[PDB]
Amino acid sequence: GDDRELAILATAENLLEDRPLADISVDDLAKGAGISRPTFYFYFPSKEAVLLTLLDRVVNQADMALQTLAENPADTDRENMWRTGINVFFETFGSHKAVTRAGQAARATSVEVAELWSTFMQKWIAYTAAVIDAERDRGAAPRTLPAHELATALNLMNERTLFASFAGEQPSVPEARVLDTLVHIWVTSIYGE
Amino acid sequence: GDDRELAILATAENLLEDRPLADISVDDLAKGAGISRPTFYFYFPSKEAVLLTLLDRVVNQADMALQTLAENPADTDRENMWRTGINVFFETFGSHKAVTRAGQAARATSVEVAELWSTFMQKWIAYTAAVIDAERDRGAAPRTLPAHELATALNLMNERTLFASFAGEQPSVPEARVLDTLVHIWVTSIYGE
Ligand SMILES: CNCc1ccc(N2CCC(CCC(=O)N3CCCC3)CC2)cc1
Ligand SMILES: CNCc1ccc(N2CCC(CCC(=O)N3CCCC3)CC2)cc1
Repeated sequence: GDDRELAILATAENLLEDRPLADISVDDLAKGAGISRPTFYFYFPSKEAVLLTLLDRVVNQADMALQTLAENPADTDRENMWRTGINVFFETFGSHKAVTRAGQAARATSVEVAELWSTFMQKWIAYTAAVIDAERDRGAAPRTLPAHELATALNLMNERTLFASFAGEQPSVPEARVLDTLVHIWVTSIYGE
Repeated sequence: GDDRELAILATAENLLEDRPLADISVDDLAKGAGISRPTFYFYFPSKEAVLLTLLDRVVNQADMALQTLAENPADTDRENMWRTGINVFFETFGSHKAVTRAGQAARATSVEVAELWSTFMQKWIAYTAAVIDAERDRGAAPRTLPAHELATALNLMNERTLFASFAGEQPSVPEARVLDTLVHIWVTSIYGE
């Protein structure tokens, strides 16, 4: 039962590494999963719904890893605390580049993809703002910008910068320099006066 | 001659305010410009080429305004110098929201749109890095990150943040707060140690 669904998902992820969703057919997905085209339609109504499920898995993987980090006590080294959190996103999405690339392109055409991304960005921005607020409460960070607005711009920067680096876009920060670049901007803007 | 081309462009910009490019037909563009469908094809091969020309005009408008600012002497107030430059982009793209929205969505499907955006982002990032380098040379800014990498991430942040604010995306920084938010992040990351 679930083995066929997982085979369809694993096939779509493998094919997305070599070509976009528009160049992948239902025949290609069914062939790779070792099933017929009508058996595919039992599990998914379209190749677009396969992508949505793949993105949902990657997004929940990053969210669960962040929750594991958030539940444990806070790092006493301010810079390190932010670097470890940004690293969760760099590693999770960076381990699924083809899904990340396809998922971002789908946001323009799919209401479901746009809604899924929006829900998780709101969660991640709210947590970021809560940590900035805690840093301000303990006197470690100055009260400069509204914390939720600052958190919004820094999360949007990471989204655009990490995904440009993974895709090797021109322009982009080299993947081997992107974590240090983002951490510097987060620490200086959060603690800087 | 040029009046018909300008009428097609003005019609496309007006129609993009109410619906996406996919929902606008060549008949709609020809009707608004007061021409026939075959006369339209004399000026443009597709509605996609009309969008490309609109984006080219907005991008050159922002670049020319930045060049006017760059040619004049530098502002003695460090924060203000960066705010005036970011404001060129906020005002130029913010005065053409429908073209900005459509142009960004087209980057995923059009090689020509992606190439045009890439060329101008490289120019704007290189100028940004040159100003950071001048600030470091005069001892006003510390030598922290490689200037070109820092410039890349800050320009990508502005692209994503300004365009999310203009589109009223969830999440986004309110349009009335986006300039102060970006300037704070630019100044703290450029001058901060
Ligand atoms: C106090 N607890 C430790 C702790 C502190 C900070 C965090 N962070 C939350 C995540 C945040 C990064 C978000 C990001 O890079 N993206 C890319 C695409 C969309 C969001 C960076 C800091 C996590 C745990
Ligand atoms: C010393 N001369 C005065 C001077 C100093 C700085 C500037 N800047 C160049 C532009 C830069 C902003 C770029 C930006 O917001 N975007 C949005 C979409 C793509 C690029 C901000 C600072 C301009 C003139």
